[PDB]
Amino acid sequence: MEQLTKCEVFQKLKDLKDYGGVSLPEWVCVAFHTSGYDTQAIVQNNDSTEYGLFQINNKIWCKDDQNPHSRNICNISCDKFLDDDLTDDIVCAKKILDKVGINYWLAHKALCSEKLDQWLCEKL
Ligand SMILES: [Ca+2]
Repeated sequence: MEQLTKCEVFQKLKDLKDYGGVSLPEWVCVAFHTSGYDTQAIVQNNDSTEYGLFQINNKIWCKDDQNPHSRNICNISCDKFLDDDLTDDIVCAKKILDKVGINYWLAHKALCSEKLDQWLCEKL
């Protein structure tokens, strides 16, 4: 499935550090919580399909073959969230945080806004 390690994720999400006030360790927690670090995760939801590490949906954020009617706010093909380069994923994730907040990923922010030191890559 191509799952990354916590340390790889910590290095790859660098550009999200403190964005919107969300610390890097919290972003790593969000990633593990939503996809378990699987960059190729695709999940069928109630009214949409979610793609990649950040599980971005094809109803509002990206466009895929299933829903050509996507508002495509991130202006990108969803399959672009299934590869190993997290750069476009991150650009779209910032747009999601900006528009709908951390609740896109967390039922409750407390899930990842606590005991943050466990999300820091020790070998860094
Ligand atoms: Ca990508």
